[PDB]
Amino acid sequence: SIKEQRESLPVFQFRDQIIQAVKDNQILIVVGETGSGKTTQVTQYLAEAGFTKYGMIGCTQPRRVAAVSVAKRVAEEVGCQLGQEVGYTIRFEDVTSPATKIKYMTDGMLQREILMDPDLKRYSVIMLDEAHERTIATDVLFALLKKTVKRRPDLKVIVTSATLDAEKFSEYFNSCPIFTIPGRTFPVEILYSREPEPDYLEAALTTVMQIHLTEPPGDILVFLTGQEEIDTACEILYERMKALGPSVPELIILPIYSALPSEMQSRIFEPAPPGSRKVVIATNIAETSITIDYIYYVVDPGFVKQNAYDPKLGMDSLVVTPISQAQANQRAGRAGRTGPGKCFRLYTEAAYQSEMLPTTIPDIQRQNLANTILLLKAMGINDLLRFDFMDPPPVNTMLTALEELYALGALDDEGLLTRLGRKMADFPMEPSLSKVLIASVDKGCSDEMVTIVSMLNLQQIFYRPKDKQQQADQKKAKFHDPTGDHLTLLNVYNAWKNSGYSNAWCFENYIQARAMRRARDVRQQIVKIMERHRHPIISCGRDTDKIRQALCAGFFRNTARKDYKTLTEGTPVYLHPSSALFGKQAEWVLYHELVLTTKEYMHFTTAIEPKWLVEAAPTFFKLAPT
RNA sequence: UUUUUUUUU
Repeated sequence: SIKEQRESLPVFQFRDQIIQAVKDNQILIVVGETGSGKTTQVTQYLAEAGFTKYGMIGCTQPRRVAAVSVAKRVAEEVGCQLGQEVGYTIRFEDVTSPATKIKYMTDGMLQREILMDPDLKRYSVIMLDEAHERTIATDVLFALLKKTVKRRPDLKVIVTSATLDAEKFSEYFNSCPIFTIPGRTFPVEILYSREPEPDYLEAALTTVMQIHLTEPPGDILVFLTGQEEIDTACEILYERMKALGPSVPELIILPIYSALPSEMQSRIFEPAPPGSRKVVIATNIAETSITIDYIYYVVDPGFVKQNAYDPKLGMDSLVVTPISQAQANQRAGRAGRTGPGKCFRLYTEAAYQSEMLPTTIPDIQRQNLANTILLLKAMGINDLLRFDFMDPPPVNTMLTALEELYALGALDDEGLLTRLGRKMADFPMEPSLSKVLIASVDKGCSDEMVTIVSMLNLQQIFYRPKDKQQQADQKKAKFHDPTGDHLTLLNVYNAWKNSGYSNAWCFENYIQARAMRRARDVRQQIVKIMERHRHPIISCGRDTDKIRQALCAGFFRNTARKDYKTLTEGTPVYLHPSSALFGKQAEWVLYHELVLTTKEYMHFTTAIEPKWLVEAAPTFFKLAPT
């Protein structure tokens, strides 16, 4: 029964050996294959081996869903109630009790816990799971746990790794042993394209057609790059199927991407009807976050939309670029979850061998780092450039982050953390947003600022479906403030609140309920943090300008003037068509982010008055006679 | 001027 499942897993074969390996070495690298089941077993093995006696067993996961899934299964396998001996902790949800002995958590959570307790006294063993994904939190934890083990001999650390990176991990973690566990995974025949494919979208559509018409049963999973590309692919495929007479077997074409509402996301999981073949046209969300059952075919175009930060210009760049080998292999493996399968790679073998990096560049080496830098300074680490990162971030990215924190008053001239800086690090957001919150206290608009900040944290607020695009834009424009997007975000939350937090209201007005529910969770958390720091939450009422004054305290660098050209570097930047300021004239502008997609676009742009810049940032804005 | 992959406190 329950025991039978634990024994079937291969990891049971090395159960005694794992426990001894953990006893023998303080830091152990574990290479776990897909079918190993190390996530739900190693945790227990140590708990049954008596490791639970003086500390807790913590295991990180890079995803919230993964943390709750595995905690549910390990609770069921241990036969206790979730929250008792086996619990989980993620943001807004601490499902643990004084009886908790095994604790699954998000890496983020443990990172934030190490700040208040750098020795992590409550834990006897820490396991870093799915570390091959190389989130910023995981990378930070590598360094911090390495330092912590020297202080704490009793602490035991386990770091899961990919096969290629296992040796690299070992040398970094004091040349400690590597434990490899075999995993049961069904074979996937990988077919490369004979010649390079000029158009990856067309090739993917052609390949879907081929498979459906000429291959044995089984649903297809296609990896594309964005929402517009996927919706265009769905429309095109449907029309090609119709072109053929109704004699040809039904092809159910379903998109999947995070912006897609949870109902429509749910329709992908549903089993296909009799004598029908499903194709799921997906982003990289299907690679790890979404696991779809009964996929036997994968079409691999070979591209992903990748974020890369340019600190010189203070701008993210989203570029469709070739995936990595690791990423390509992950994709292939999705055909092999339910049973044996095939993967059609639309690139030549040479291109896998020579045009694709063996590993995706880690997040820490291509994102803004202000948030990370502030946290590390808060923990009292100072020469961050020399800090023991496994893969060190670009030097310019670290210097700009440091300059940013200096400019906001988080750091003094000597580089050390200020009282403001310490306060700001207790808030979970980029430092520029925490600056604005604390500035809003003095400016008497804290109540509005909190909700606004909360909205900024969220992703995909306004739903814009393909067929009903115009209708969405109309409903969105009812909320537009004359000043632009920040106050528009305020309106959306207030109107949601005033409708009694209705999911119906959201659907009607083409607004993602998932986003609004998260905003309320974020808001409640922020309000608690404000109270702890004795910062009062004050409403500005009608005087909304006070919000705009507060925004300049944090976002003075992100400012532009119409011809728009950036105030600092003079670089041209453009209002995004979604903006409430789009068709409108406004001479002086403030924006939340500068992202380069097909054009350099300001995101969440708001109109400002230059007075507010010299008021809020006196040192950085000089007043001169013309 | 015409619309952003994934994910974390």
